[PDB]
Amino acid sequence: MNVVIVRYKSRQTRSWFEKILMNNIREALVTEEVPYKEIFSRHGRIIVKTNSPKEAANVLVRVFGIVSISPAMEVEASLEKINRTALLMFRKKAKEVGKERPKFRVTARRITKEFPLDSLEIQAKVGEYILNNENCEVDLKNYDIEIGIEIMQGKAYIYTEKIKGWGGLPIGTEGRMIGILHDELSALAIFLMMKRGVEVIPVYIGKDDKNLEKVRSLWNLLKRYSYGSKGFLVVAESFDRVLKLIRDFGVKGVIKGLRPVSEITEDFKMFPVPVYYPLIALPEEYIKSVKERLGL
Amino acid sequence: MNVVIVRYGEIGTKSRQTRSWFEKILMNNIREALVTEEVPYKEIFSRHGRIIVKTNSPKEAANVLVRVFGIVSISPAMEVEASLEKINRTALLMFRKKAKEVGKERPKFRVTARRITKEFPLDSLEIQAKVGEYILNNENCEVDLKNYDIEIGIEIMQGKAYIYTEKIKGWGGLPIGTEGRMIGILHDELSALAIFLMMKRGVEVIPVYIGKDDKNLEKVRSLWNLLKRYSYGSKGFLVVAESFDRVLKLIRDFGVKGVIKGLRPNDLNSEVSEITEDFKMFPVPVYYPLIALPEEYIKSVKERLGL
Repeated sequence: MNVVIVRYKSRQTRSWFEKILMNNIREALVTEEVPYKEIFSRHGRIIVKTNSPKEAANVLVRVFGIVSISPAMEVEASLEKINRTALLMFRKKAKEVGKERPKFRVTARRITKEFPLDSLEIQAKVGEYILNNENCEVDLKNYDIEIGIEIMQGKAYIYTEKIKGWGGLPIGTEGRMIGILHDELSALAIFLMMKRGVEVIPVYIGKDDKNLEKVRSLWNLLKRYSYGSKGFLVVAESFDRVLKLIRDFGVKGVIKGLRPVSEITEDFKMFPVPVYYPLIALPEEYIKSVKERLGL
Repeated sequence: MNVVIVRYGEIGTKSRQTRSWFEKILMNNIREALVTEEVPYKEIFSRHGRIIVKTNSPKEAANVLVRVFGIVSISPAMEVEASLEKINRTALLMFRKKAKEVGKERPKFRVTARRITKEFPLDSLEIQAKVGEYILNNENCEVDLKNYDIEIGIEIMQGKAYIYTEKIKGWGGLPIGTEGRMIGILHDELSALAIFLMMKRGVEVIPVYIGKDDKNLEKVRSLWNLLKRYSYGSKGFLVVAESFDRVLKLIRDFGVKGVIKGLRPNDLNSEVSEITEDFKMFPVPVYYPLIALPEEYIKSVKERLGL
């Protein structure tokens, strides 16, 4: 394989959404030591050219704004090369499935329409080619292998995996806020807001540093979902430092881990910007599903 | 005198901030202004809709504060215990000082009183009548509510009376910082005026020069030096960006919510391509004060600035 296909309402225009998302993808790969040659957005998708597609994919699953990810092989769009590459990918996957006669299907999509054959014809010819070289059978309902094919600007992208991303919005597309971090709950609140496209500056309040080591541990976990932001924990010894942080970095909101009025009234007055409580405002079922996927 | 009365807030005006934050931000800018100009002062506080600056250099403080946005009017004043006796004698003392400056045998005057808090026994009109009678009995003068050479102002708040004869008009607008932060592309007099107009609307502006260390930069630094005298509350440092990538970096790093340009209708084509292009090159909204704000208003600003 040589690339990773990245598939993705926002207050950002389409072009800025893509530029910010590509920025975050770039920062994630650099931070996690995954090599890549290029990153570009064309015809609604982002292509990351890299010789470490599997490693890249694993990382990109944590980048908000991404719906699905597909490690893949990019080849010249010719029936000959598409057939050979599709068979090569099928055999690698078949080896992993471990069945003598795996069920499969082919799914092709012409992003751009210059290729002379339509999706149906591509799927039929590729299926016939595979059927002539491996013991297997076509099954459109239940299959062990799915050969996906996307053709765009004279290139064919062939894959067998469609990894689900976290969805949400790209970090930085919905502004910048500070997140008051002190426990697992406040940490979850920060995660839920980053998924909403908010760049968060985590802050630990207080001179007393007994709970600081524990907090740094929490941030180290959250950091893996913060690509695009500086991701530096700010320790504020007193409140004047928090207000200064808000002013100096153009913060537009404050996130707290309050869970389900008095504190809310007091919060409203002590902060010069709106305070958000994700654990209270968002649907319980949604939060539940997020916790479940995070294994909490 | 021993204080400066700072008045703010005006009907029909909208501030995204609550009154409390509006006042804290304004006091912050007032402190920055006085400290920058090295004007001594003892205290600065906000009470009952007014900001009081306790200082033995009231005239000097007042002249600096004229350049602080969000201020409607400024009055150097004498603070005294709120007793009719003290109010009368201080009012006469200040009236005489002003009358000497006016230089007329029989100046026209009026008294304007306000009970900010309501503990004083006499209402505003009673105070005006009594103080006016005191002055009329001790000086050759005449009451005239429409045209007057002298106005004796009296504000009573929490047992203290603030007496003044001067009421300096501020620039109005909103305190710098109450309406967010934006970068202002500075390159000429027009863009400088554009920035001035936005700061007046309470926007903290980071001036940015897109270019190299040339002669136009020297010209820009001098433009910024003039604008700086109206930017108390912001960092107020000119940023030189060698390329557009540095501008985007600045926007991201400082959490800028908008970009200000000095574009005029006279610089656009029927397709306003520069506007549509601007919309695409910047990740945040771009504002054009010289196009969006009324013509007569802009002229008034230029007139007051002597441009």
